[PDB]
Amino acid sequence: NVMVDGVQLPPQDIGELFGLKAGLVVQIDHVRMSTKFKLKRKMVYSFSLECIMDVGEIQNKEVILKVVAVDQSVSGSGGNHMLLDGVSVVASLPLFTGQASFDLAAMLIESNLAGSNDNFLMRNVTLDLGGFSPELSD
Repeated sequence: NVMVDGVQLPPQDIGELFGLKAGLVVQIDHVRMSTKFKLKRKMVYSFSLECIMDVGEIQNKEVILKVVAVDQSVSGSGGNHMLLDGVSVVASLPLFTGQASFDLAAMLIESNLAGSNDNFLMRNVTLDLGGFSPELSD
C-alpha cells in the first residue's frame, strides 16, 4: 500500500516521521521478510535455502502489534531433508511464536525510511502470527 516513497526522500525528516507515527490512521500493515540460511548435511554436501514471508498484520496503537494472516514460500538449492529441517525449525524457532526475538530499535524502519538519526524512542514491536503449517513441499 505504497505511501512511504513520498516520505523517504524528504528526510535529508525522521523526527517528522516519528511524530506522524505518534483521528487515528491505524490501518493494516504489510511485512516482508527474506530469511536465507545455509542448511548443511552430515555427508559431504551443502545447501542454501531462503524463505520469503509476506505477513498481513494490523498496526497497533502503542503496545506491540496485531496480526491477521501470514504466508510462506521457501526457495533455493536444497534437498528434501534440508527443506524439511528448515520448515521444521522456522515453525519452532525463537521467532514470532514465542518471545519473537524482535530487534526493532527503530533500525529496520531507519533502513526502509532512509535516515541517519534517532529520536530516543525505539518503540519496539512484536509479531503475533497464527501458526500456520506451510510444509507441503517435502
